[PDB]
Amino acid sequence: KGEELFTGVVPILVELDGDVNGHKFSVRGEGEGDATIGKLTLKFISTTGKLPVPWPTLVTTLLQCFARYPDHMKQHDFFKSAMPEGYVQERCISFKDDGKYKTRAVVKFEGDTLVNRIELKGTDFKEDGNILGHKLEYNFNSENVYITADKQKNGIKANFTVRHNVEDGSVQLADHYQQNTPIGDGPVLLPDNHYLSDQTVLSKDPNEKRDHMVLLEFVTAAGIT
Repeated sequence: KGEELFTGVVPILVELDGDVNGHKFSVRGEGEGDATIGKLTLKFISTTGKLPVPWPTLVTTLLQCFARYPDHMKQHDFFKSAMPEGYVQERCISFKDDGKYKTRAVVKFEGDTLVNRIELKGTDFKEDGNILGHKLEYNFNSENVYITADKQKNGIKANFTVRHNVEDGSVQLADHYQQNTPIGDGPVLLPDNHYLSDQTVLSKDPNEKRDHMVLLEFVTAAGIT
């Protein structure tokens, strides 16, 4: 029945308030989600000017409820089962040989709009590292998000590592530890182990004067037969 909220195109609003090593920034995003084909289209604007961190490092933070779950694993879709009341999504993102992001997001409906409101705190970053030094290429390498149930705590956990291309040819690892917990009290679907296959593409809007990121995502659940 949370499923029923995603049978069509859903408008999306994203708000991120960030602080990395004391550098404050704000991001606003809007777009739409179409879970029938696992498709997300989003455009994000910096409302505080040039970001202190590379746009690619924020992609995972900025709506896995829009993943396409094949009919045969629809009883494993925690994200939609927590709707409309929503879920809290928390991560620690550990950048190898560098600092960490800690994020807490509330994802829930407000009327017909799905709203993702995020707080991000970054600490322990090197002033001349790949992140604060803006050494990461504007691109993305997609792979699988591995999901497991956390029954004790009535939610899920996810783990994955993002490989960020560095301008000098090296790779900057970002170790993601993720937890999701429902906001409502009613029962939710808790999954068997599976994964989300991601396809992520970053672009620019040639008509946009503000610092910004255009994001296109295709997400499909897999791994259960």
